[PDB]
Amino acid sequence: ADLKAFSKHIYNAYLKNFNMTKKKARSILTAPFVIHDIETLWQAEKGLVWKQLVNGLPPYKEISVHVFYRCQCTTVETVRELTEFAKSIPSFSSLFLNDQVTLLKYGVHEAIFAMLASIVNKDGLLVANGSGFVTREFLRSLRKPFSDIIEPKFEFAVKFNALELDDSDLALFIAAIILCGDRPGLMNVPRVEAIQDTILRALEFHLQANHPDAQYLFPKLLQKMADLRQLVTEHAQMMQRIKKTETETSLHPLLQEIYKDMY
Ligand SMILES: O=C(O)CCCCCOc1ccccc1CN(C(=O)c1ccc(-c2ccoc2)cc1)C1CCCC1
Ligand SMILES: CCCCCCCO[C@@H]1O[C@H](CO)[C@@H](O)[C@H](O)[C@H]1O
Ligand SMILES: CCCCCCCO[C@@H]1O[C@H](CO)[C@@H](O)[C@H](O)[C@H]1O
Repeated sequence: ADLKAFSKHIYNAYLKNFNMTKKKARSILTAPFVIHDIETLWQAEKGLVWKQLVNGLPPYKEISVHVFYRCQCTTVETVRELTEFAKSIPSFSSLFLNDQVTLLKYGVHEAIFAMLASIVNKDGLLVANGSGFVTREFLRSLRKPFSDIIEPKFEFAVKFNALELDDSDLALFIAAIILCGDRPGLMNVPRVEAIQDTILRALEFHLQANHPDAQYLFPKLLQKMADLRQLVTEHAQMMQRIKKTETETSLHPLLQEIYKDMY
């Protein structure tokens, strides 16, 4: 059907399902309590409202692990949102449920690291629904291997933010990431490949209207999708190293299901 109406339905599903949009994020980043060390982190854990109460975080262990647990909490919450967003797409919900799980399994991290740029600048990122701002420099200061899993996302993010997508672009781009026919173990590859093609056509149609003067932005974005696959590969490898060497660190079982059969 019409790609304009298609794009608009995806945009609405996005606004309906993501509490933090790039619009809101940039309105904040241009105030949040700044977290740049242990003291301000401690002040934040007492004065800021977090979706997940510390309380129920895995019992405390140390500062680098505590930050990791907050990262893991926000990841799982974003997987939740991405799942409802995908289900809010009729062609996704028409797939058999096992293919829906396959697509989410192998796509959510690519999508999540794409959306992360919306809440990032070169100096840190928003946390706790925009009420906090954690400094990139602080996160660099965590002990390995926790610092190493973080900085690569910043690098991708700052480059990705140079393309100046808005939320209406992102909605289509994230949909293209999820509805990807290359994922291992997909049952109905032709059906998923055909949905992906419609989304990609819609995306190019959208960028022509929304970004009339930006040449090469569509192929640029196709390359970011390739880049995101490599970012997630390396991320999954780092998470396997943490599972092996940080045996006291608690790993959410949903995320371990995601990494189970990755290499
Ligand atoms: O994938 C897993 O197994 C979970 C393991 C991810 C570990 C690496 O997480 C990050 C790496 C780079 C940038 C951002 C994140 C995490 N992150 C965050 O939103 C985030 C970052 C920091 C804090 C925080 C609070 C107090 O002090 C620090 C809270 C939340 C987003 C990445 C995408 C989905 C959420
Ligand atoms: C409408 C759903 C009806 C039941 C579908 C049964 C699906 O089987 C399982 O799907 C999973 C992917 O999600 C794979 O990980 C498993 O290897 C596979 O055995
Ligand atoms: C919540 C949406 C995202 C969920 C991603 C988690 C995927 O885990 C997979 O669930 C399948 C069905 O149980 C199993 O067959 C696989 O072994 C397991 O790898």
